[PDB]
Amino acid sequence: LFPALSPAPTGAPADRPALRFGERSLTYAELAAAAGATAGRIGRVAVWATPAMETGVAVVAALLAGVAAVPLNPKSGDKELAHILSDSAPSLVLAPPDAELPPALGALERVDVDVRARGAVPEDGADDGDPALVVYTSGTTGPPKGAVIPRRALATTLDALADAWQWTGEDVLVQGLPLFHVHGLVLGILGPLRRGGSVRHLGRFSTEGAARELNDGATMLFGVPTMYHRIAETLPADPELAKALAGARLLVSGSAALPVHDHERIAAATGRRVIERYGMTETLMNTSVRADGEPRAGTVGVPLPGVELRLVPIAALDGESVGEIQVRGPNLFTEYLNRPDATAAAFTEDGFFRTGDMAVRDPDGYVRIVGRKATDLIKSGGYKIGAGEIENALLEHPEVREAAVTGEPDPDLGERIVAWIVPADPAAPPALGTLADHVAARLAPHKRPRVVRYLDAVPR
Ligand SMILES: Nc1ncnc2c1ncn2[C@@H]1O[C@H](COP(=O)(O)O)[C@@H](O)[C@H]1O
Ligand SMILES: [Mg+2]
Repeated sequence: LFPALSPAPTGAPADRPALRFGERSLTYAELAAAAGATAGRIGRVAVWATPAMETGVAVVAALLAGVAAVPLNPKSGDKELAHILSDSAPSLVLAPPDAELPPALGALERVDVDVRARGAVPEDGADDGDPALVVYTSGTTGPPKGAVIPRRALATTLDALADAWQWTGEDVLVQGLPLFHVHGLVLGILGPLRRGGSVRHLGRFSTEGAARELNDGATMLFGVPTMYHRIAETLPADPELAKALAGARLLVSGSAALPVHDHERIAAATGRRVIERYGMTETLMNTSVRADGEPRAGTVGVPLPGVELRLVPIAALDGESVGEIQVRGPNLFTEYLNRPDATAAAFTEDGFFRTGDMAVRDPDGYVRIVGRKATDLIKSGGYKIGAGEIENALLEHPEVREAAVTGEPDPDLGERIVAWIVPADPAAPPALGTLADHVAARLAPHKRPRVVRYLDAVPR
């Protein structure tokens, strides 16, 4: 899976940078030795997945040990953590030494990840179908489901992207994405390591941080559309950001659609374009605009190498006929953990995954996503948010009689979460802050409502 790390590297390749988080870093040899030390302490593991160097060591340790890692959002609330811990039943939690873990984890064995540790790299005995990660992802109803992603899916999606993006071990990625979803963790940490390149993770994203790295040796930027929107807003004021983007080898957006207004403001300011790729937790990456292809705003390009894609079958490349994307290939997840019926429902009889995403293809083969089959989802900041579980959390509040949750358009977030509340007392309805704080404390801050509306009645 990472031949630059296992077996332990030597000579020149060993002293190449691997991970950089501000002034902290690990070379390939250092990462292999720190992850090896950690791997020997863990013969399912949770990872307290802060946007910090320890998280890269932890996840690499789990992969070197052949043990599935379950990334935890360090801002998850008590309900969300309890569910993941009960469902995935990890043996221990890998954490940074200084982290303060919440009481939901009080009974789990804690293994501190020491980035200065030096141990052997374990023999690789893993098989291609073995679980690599369990990544919790929201559905439209109920608590999040654990997508079990096999080792083969990581290797294939990363090598497919390498071909599409002309990504090599000479590339230096900058990113500031969360490390408990596949965008930040699989593409943004495991990808550079599989290529033999490096990643500079910003900790918290900022336009200034991205510009600094791109002007100082970083060659690629990955972000969600919100980050590109903030880039587009800042460009007129920020000559160094414009030069940074103009000089980059590749700018990539994913997790949600990049609006054409943001695309064109970047192109107007910098003279170059942002590649979009389309993927999901359950499928990893399906399509992309290629580095050697035509840049076309509002498209997600062509199927990656090894991905079988169909629209439902719609045969014409007419830019009009709307159909459901379905995909098959070695990029696919294994199952939803503990959910064999939901797993079966997600697949056609002939083994294609039903994305729910609606698209056309143009005469060049390029896919344009244009909606959804039956049921809209909520994407806020490029996080997929499930309405049902926010409703269920709101219903616990004593000032809420009934709740419905929707998304509405937001130029920065894409969509923002709306809470529609039948109050306990219509003359004293609960304010937004009380409801937002409650959802943030139960689930996670990124899931909080940003708007509250009061009604007499909501759907049942
Ligand atoms: N570049 C993109 N354009 C439009 N939608 C996207 C893109 N990348 C991902 N998505 C959406 O994100 C979903 C996967 O996000 P997730 O559920 O977080 O794993 C897909 O089903 C799409 O709806
Ligand atoms: Mg609903």
